[PDB]
Amino acid sequence: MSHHWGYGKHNGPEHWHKDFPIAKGERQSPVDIDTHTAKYDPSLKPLSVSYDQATSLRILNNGHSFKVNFDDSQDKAVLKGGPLDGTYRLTQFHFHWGSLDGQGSEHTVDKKKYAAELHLVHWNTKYGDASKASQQPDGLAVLGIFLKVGSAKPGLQKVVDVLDSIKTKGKSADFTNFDPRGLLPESLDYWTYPGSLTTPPLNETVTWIVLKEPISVSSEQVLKFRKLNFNGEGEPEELMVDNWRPAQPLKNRQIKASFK
Ligand SMILES: NS(=O)(=O)c1ccc(CN(Cc2cccc(OCC(=O)O)c2)S(=O)(=O)c2cccnc2)cc1
Ligand SMILES: NS(=O)(=O)c1ccc(CN(Cc2cccc(OCC(=O)O)c2)S(=O)(=O)c2cccnc2)cc1
Ligand SMILES: [Zn+2]
Repeated sequence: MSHHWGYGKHNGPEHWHKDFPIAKGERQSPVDIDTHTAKYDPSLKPLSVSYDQATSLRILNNGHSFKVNFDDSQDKAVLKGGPLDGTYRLTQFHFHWGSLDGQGSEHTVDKKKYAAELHLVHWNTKYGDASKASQQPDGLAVLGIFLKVGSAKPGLQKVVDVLDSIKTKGKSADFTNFDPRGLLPESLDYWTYPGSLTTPPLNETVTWIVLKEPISVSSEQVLKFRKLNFNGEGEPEELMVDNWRPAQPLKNRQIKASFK
């Protein structure tokens, strides 16, 4: 009720704890991934990203990011294996990005920030709906993918080309027949750890799976992200940039690697 959090000096991550006290919890995300500390875990099962029957629906500017939602009324696009027990259904993806190419990711790798980070958000079907799942310690799984600026990502272009139609907060557009497989890198090598949502309400209910291999996107593609607005239509223009939470304390957690 009456959410006024954001990313600016006056409502940004340093303020969130006053309305969402779990912001100072033991299981917060994102984190810095120390690649030297992370240990290879031979017990991790193979990771299964099964998106061939994904049904995208709409794309929306929610004033924080832009989000593509999926039909998750049946097992159509699911994530299994790796650190996960059972089946997690894809519900939405969104991005976090920066004002400059050297910042924008939420996770960091040996303190390196990437230009942006893609989050593919899934819920554990044992809890029946995403609302219930969002409140369970093993309820959600987010697949995080770094974006670096270099060559264009062809599977991103359809996203880039619709953003002019959802410039301001509250705008949505049809976004059917989008294949999220076009957003993945070649390798599914990953790091995993238990964490949280990276925006309010910051629930500590996420298994994070962060792919090691970034995707390359073009400077032109990420420039289009930076033309979005945080504000609504006929409010003063504030560019939607730097919509990322910085790294939070690791506390008593181990980051596991799927690879040697
Ligand atoms: N959840 S939280 O703990 O992080 C939290 C909750 C409330 C606030 C307070 N703000 C009041 C306000 C009142 C009317 C509209 C608002 O939003 C506008 C906008 O989106 O910019 C914000 S504020 O300091 O006036 C403000 C205005 C504009 C930009 N940053 C901050 C700060 C932090
Ligand atoms: N950056 S991140 O990847 O860590 C991330 C991912 C997802 C979210 C959104 N929440 C969780 C959620 C994930 C999917 C579906 C959900 O619907 C049920 C619900 O209302 O909880 C919930 S949420 O704040 O609970 C929410 C969702 C939709 C509308 N309003 C609230 C925030 C941050
Ligand atoms: Zn996110």
